[PDB]
Amino acid sequence: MDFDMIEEKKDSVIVRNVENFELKDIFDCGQCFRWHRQENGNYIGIAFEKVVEVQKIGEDVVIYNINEEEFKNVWSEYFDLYRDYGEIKKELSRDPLLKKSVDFGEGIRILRQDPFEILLSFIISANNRIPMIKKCINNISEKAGKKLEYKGKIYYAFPTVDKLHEFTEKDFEECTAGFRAKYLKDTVDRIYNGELNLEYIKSLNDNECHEELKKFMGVGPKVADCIMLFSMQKYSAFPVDTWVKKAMMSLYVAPDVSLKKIRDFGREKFGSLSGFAQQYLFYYA
Repeated sequence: MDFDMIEEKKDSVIVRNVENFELKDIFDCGQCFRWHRQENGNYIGIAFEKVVEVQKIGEDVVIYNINEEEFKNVWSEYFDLYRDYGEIKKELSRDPLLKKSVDFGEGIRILRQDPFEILLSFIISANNRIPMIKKCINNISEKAGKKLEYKGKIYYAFPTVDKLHEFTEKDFEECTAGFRAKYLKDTVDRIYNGELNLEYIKSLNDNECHEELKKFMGVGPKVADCIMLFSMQKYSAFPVDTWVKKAMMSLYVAPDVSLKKIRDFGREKFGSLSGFAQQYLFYYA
């Protein structure tokens, strides 16, 4: 475990003496969309139908708005606190640039996010900008998500598939999904109707999991890798887009090939820890 113990306070939990845990590294490495740094330095986010605020003080991490039970059942897992990242970084250090990368983004951790929210969020992310992704997620949540209140302000949890199933393609378009509206509608309907089972897909091995995920409309290799890495703990994932291809041709002398071949190249290159390798590497780049 990458922490020593926790102490429950009035309206928060303090995780004492955490290791390999830095807020900016975790929340700003591109793996999540509903978190953002506040003027005071704390991060605030919405996950598992809850508004949470996180602050690091010295060697400790304060998680506001949760108690000990919630930390044990939800948040300790969310932050992947039982995984030894010192060991992950040691293994990746067998590559000179990764070593340089893990030293820079030493506090990176891969969050264990909700499969459903991640599925929709990354379909929305395809060839999109972060501000637009957040906007779409926010619009969808405000329209059908559970209303939450924190410190006097209103927030909206991500909607259940039950609520989203009532959305028409046009509704998604109006929430600003653009050409992705059709992908979202189709995908929400398959989840609702049980045509594809996320829990079942998550129980498959990395490669088989990846293939099932690609059956979703709006989900290609890239999006499938993000989904299984960030919500299914399939660590051999290696999300590849145009930028990644350029980075790999430049840094690892990868040939000018298809993104599919760049993915194979990278996974062969970094092995079973490809998911971690690329998060560190591209955070440093």
